[PDB]
Amino acid sequence: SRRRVVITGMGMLSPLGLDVPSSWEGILAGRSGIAPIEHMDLSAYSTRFGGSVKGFNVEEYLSAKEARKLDLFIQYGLAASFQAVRDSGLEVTDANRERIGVSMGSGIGGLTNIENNCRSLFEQGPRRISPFFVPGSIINMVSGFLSIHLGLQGPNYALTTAQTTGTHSIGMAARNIAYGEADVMVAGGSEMAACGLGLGGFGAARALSTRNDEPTRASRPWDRDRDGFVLSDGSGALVLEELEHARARGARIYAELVGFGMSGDAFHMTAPPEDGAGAARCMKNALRDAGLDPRQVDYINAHGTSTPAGDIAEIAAVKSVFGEHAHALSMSSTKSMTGHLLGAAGAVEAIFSVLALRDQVAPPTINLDNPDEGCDLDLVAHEAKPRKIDVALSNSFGFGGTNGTLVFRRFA
Amino acid sequence: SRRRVVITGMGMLSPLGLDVPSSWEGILAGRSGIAPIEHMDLSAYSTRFGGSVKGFNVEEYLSAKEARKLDLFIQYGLAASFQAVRDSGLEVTDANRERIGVSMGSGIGGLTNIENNCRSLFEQGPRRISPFFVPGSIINMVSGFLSIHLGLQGPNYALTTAQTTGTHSIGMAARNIAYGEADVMVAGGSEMAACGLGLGGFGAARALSTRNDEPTRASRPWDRDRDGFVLSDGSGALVLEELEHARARGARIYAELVGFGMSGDAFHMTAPPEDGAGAARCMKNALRDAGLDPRQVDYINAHGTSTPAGDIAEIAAVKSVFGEHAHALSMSSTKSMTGHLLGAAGAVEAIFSVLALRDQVAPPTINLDNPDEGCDLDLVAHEAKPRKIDVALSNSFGFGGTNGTLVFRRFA
Ligand SMILES: CCc1csc(-c2cnc[nH]2)n1
Ligand SMILES: CCc1csc(-c2cnc[nH]2)n1
Repeated sequence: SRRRVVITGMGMLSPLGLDVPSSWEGILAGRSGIAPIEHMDLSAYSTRFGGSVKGFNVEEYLSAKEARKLDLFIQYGLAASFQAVRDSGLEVTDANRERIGVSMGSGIGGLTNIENNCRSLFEQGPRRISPFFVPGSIINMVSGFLSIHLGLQGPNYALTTAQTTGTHSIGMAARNIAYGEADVMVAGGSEMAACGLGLGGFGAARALSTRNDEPTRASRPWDRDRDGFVLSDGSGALVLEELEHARARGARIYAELVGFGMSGDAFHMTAPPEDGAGAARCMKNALRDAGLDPRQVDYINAHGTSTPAGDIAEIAAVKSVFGEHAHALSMSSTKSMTGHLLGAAGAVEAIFSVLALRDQVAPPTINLDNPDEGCDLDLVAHEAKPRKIDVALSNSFGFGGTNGTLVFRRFA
Repeated sequence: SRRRVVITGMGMLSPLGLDVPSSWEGILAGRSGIAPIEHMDLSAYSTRFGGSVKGFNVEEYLSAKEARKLDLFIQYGLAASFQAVRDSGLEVTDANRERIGVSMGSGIGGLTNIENNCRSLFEQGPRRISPFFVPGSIINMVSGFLSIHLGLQGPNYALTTAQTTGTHSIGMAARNIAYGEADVMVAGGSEMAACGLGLGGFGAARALSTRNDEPTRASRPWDRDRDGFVLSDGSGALVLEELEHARARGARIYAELVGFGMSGDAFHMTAPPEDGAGAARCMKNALRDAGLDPRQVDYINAHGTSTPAGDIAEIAAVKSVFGEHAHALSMSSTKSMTGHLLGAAGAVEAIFSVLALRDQVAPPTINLDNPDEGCDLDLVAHEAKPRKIDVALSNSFGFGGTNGTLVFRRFA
């Protein structure tokens, strides 16, 4: 029968920090992680900035010899996973290793490595493709390499659901534990799509902000002057654990994961429906899963991508789900500061939602100077808002009309 | 408790055929689908052959315009999915659309598209990258496009577990139905990695057979002269359905899906452990899940990739799990004919396992001329074997030590 699931460990690389506390400090201070990209020449690109991980040292985690075989998205996913496992205090043993698994996903995976090997193939020939090209690039190898390093013999998989990946990964991992397929899961996502194909491909779709002369103001969810998402890099990982397992070992519990929803829009390959119907169906599924009155929801970490259609669809969905209570909760987009970590967005935002519960504060939506028509909820404009939060919801939406919602609450 | 899950629809593209019955006819005749790769200069490559899908007409499924937006692996996944939904007879309605979902995966995703957009980026710059590059290349777009086309509003996601993808996709879709999150799921996988990057990437790891002179003899699982796997393309999709739902509409039921196992080896990034410990745990997990004794297993569709370490690991795992029953079951590798469809392998091999139950026949392992040291099981060498089959297993083992096992049972 269905078991309860708690969060005992969290790990992160973001444009605001090389771990959770440093990232969260930036979040509560309203700091932007967005800046012109230094790692490549983007003069021919319509977008030349994004949220880079600054000063990442893979030799805090892995030997340089191993690191050279792995795409940055794998290095970032392992860094966050190692932080989360360490933060949990969990000891992996012969007695429990079969009951500990991993589900770390990515939206695009090892695009930098595929681009670099494509350059080798086209300029030199196939004999110059790396022997490590496949295992160092494919999405499942965060889960794979983490399992090999820590000896995790539980369910081992990866999701890829575009901008919903981190949320789906965490929800499905919670279901694994709920249904008894595992007692512990490391789950989240990682992304590093800031290569020519990434910036060029999102640019060709005209999906990205082109505010090159003011990158920190580019990401402006629900602002009338928003012009698309800001592409960002990093990773979030959480240690999910069955409640009685966590209690038995005296784990520190950050919060309980009480609800998960999925729904497909079935609307459009890339565009959300303007009325937010799929996001509303997804939140309702999650609230019913959590056994909640919708009025219990205090804080929503929105998807909040800073796209014209996406941001207004989310307002419509929250009004439709929460009715008059939509005016009482606080909703913010931390993408205002981090940008959009794509497959990692739902993982870092789940962490921010848990910390909103720990610290009783709604992170701000920075840059919300002039809320757009109908964007008249409490969007926590400009500055963090201390408030009562018993229940927090984290939403993600993605290409293919794929929706996820996670519901977290305080654990006493 | 848990609901029962049955297979009511199947669909396929393979190197043997453009649907299930044509593919299955090839399988039972011992036909190879392996041939030198056409319309592609492989002069500089150490492998020049593989399993291509021959004569695929995407305009039976999509307009030319919608097809131009999608990588071949998405086209292939959609073709198998549309076939499987047609084969099931299911009528999607306003009353059931929120209960029908999709989980179609891929191991490597849109390499062909990435390669062609790389060509444009390197030659001409980013402004030649296609606007549909990102949504037309990402792995979750088979689930995305299928849900949009058919109006499916249930759980919408995509697995990517390398060579285990199709097995995990089907198993986790079965869990969605068993635990009441959906009544119907379309599940499986698709792959088209026959680009420079795929043949070059696997070639750089020396993982592929280089038997260019005799492509049809290259895939020879458990044969002492095997020299690695054969890269193949295509897709498999199954309609999974809750039993009472299938019975209420008078569905034709092929078989019941009674068990699903997952395990991680935690051993090596590409190589399985010689003793098959991971595969043994995963099969035992799947049999425990099904409430079946190893003695009840009649037929195993092996992973059987034709790699030195993989094939011998599977013999060891089967001897370990089945003890005095290990010789009584029949175990075959259909990859002897199809080659290795990577993330689609588990999907087309779940279908072949279901048809083994329908037709009471074990498909052959062709090319098994000289079984290797210790390969003395009933590997169905050379010719199909009519026999009693009540319980059939399908195994997949992939990069990162990721394992999956499905258990199917006759339904009457
Ligand atoms: C942690 C496992 C690992 C990292 S890089 C690697 C490897 C490289 N060549 C064989 N194996 N294994
Ligand atoms: C406790 C969180 C944390 C910060 S840095 C870190 C780590 C784990 N392994 C190397 N570094 N864990």
